[PDB]
Amino acid sequence: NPIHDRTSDYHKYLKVKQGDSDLFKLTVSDKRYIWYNPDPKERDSYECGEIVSETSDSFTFKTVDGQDRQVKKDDANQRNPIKFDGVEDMSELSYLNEPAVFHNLRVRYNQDLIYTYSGLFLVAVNPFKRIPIYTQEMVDIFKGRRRNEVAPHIFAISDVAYRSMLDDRQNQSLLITGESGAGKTENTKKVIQYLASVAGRNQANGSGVLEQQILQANPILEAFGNAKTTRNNNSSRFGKFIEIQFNSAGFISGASIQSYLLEKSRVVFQSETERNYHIFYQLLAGATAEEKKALHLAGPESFNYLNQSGCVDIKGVSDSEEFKITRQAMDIVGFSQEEQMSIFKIIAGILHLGNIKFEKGAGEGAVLKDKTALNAASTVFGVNPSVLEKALMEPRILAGRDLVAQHLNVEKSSSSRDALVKALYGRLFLWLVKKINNVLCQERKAYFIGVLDISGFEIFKVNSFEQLCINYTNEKLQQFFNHHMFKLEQEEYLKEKINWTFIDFGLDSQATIDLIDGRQPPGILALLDEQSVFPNATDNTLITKLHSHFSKKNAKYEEPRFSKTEFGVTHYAGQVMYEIQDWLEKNKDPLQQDLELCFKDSSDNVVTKLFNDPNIASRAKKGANFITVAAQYKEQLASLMATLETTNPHFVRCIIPNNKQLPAKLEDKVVLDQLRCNGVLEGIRITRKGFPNRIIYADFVKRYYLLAPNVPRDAEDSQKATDAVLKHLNIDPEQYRFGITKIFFRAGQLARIEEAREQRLESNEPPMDFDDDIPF
Ligand SMILES: Oc1c(Cl)cc(Cl)cc1-c1[nH]c(Cl)c(Cl)c1Cl
Ligand SMILES: [Mg+2]
Repeated sequence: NPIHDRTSDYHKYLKVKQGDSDLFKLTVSDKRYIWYNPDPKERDSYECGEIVSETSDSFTFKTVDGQDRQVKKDDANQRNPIKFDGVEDMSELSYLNEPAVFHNLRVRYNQDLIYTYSGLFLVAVNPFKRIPIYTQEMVDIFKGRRRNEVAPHIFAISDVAYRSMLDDRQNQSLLITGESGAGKTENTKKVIQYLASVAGRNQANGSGVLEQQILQANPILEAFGNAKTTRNNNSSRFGKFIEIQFNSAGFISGASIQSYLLEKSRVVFQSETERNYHIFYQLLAGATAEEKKALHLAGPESFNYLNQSGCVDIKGVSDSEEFKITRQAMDIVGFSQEEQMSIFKIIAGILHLGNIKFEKGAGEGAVLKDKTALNAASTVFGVNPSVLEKALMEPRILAGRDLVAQHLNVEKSSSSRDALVKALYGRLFLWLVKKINNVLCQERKAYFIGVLDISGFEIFKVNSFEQLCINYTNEKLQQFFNHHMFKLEQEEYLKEKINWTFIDFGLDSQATIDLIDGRQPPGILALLDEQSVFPNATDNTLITKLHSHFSKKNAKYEEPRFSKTEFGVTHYAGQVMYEIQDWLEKNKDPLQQDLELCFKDSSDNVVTKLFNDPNIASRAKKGANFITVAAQYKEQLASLMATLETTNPHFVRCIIPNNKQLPAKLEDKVVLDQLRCNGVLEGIRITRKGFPNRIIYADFVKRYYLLAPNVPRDAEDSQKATDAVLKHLNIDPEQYRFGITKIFFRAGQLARIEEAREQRLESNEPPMDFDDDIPF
């Protein structure tokens, strides 16, 4: 058995190595230690010290330098006996404090053990290197097992969610949190792989094609939705909720993807060191010379949208190679050969639109002297060059019921051109998801397991509207964890009259959430929207109004003294300064009508569908104004959060080791901040101090059959039939508790103590067969 075979890859890559005789001598020692700060200023840098003596209220130890210090037993972060070092579930630690938790993760990390349980949820520290722990062999390991039977792994928590989906007939969800680069996407891929395995149909015609397409749906989304940012080479620039559908029996019947917040502005601009979306680079370097000449494509350096960051390649990634994988993925999912060609003739078109150079004419209006880029764009898009030109520089609008042609200056024509580009890309991205959904969505499933893979918390030198929406979302997800771990848990105990004194874990980011999406009084997004439909509003009137409402009034808001165009929001993961530039236009997300008219007449099927299809080219309208981006998003997110509330949540906390994307470099300061703001320790405390399991009094006749005074499934008094199979083995009485309608178990009695009554190999058929047929 791989599990019990100390030579298996499983025991080599998922278990803690056997300590040697020298480590044993240290393990059996009587000496005690404490975690302390050598430099009181650097509170996250710890060293180990031996406790040499104690008072009734203090400990005295010895600093690595031989120095001696005294601390109060209450302010002491004691070090757990080393037999705990590497423990797979930290809720089992004797001492639960920051240095102790970080240490255990470190010990496991140093051995390439990136997974560790922290009570009910899983913690994943990004290794930044490959570890052979995701093979089909590994999958077949964890298929069918108890979480406490196998080692910590993303597969394990995946199986658990899967078993719970069946045993309870309830929909589940895998919520994977983490700042940018932490490992959310990578783990998301494993959840799907595992589920498409243990639940897929026998790999065959359709029987193994559905789950094959499900897996190929993501490589597509990645080429168009991911890009290199300063924090992650493969950063997801869009959020994703993936539903894995199962039939009544329990088999995969399909899936659907719901995307959120594509960072459209990236197509036309990238900070020094960033890249545009991967797809642009894969095309230029992976297309045939004929395709290259058919789309008038050159090198990345010959396009404004690709030669501004100073970076066109990623260390260890062959864009030419990835292009093959994307195409190959499009084939499998079901994209026609024409569609694909269209898909690249919009991508190629976008690059050309970027090269259009507008210039100041004789007046203030713009003019296009060199039309090489313009004609090339029109060419591949299949639209009239003359019409697009006029639409770009001279769009028509209404003025008091009068059609008057505009003549935009250089700056404005440039923006309109960018506006067109972003609309094309965003719509194209939406189309792909739609196309992909139709292929995977073809069955009325009953249960589903939702996998959430959002853009993680991020901070850059310059943070704009996009970052606010991203961080607001991560703030909601964190509060979703706070809710289901501390609030809902304690309201249960409350109504359950189990005798619990309320605990305040100090984890609540509702103030910050309100400050952003509040309506009454109005939060940032509200004020933003208000300004967006104000005729005379400007980025200046917006920042001023925001300061007016929150400066020195909201505790999570800050009007900086060093700038007049930024405001700081204090998030769970830290304070972020936001630059207000362009927020109004970004919120309104305008696009000249002429531009759309121009493209509605494209000779290309994909292009026309992006401009004629209501569910893609249309915008929900609020009265005389279109719905803003802030409002649309808030709406979308609230919906998602509404869906998760109807599922049984399984949490996975991804942790980034450092900020350099380097392996074997676990920085304590970087890791502890995350452990604190994620509420990892409070989540462990709530489990050790509480009662997770809670069966109803009625259905309490489940695994409890005659293991006491004879009492089968039946009893006519429930409160009574309950303390009945328990007292036999005289289980500790304050190791559980009785509630108004349920029975709670501390630190999991069902597993800790109940190991004889259940999980036995005796008590079913051996306690009753001694005199089977032979009695005289
Ligand atoms: O990107 C857009 C711009 Cl600029 C304007 C309008 Cl009126 C609609 C969109 C739009 N609609 C839909 Cl539906 C998607 Cl998806 C996108 Cl993107
Ligand atoms: Mg990601």
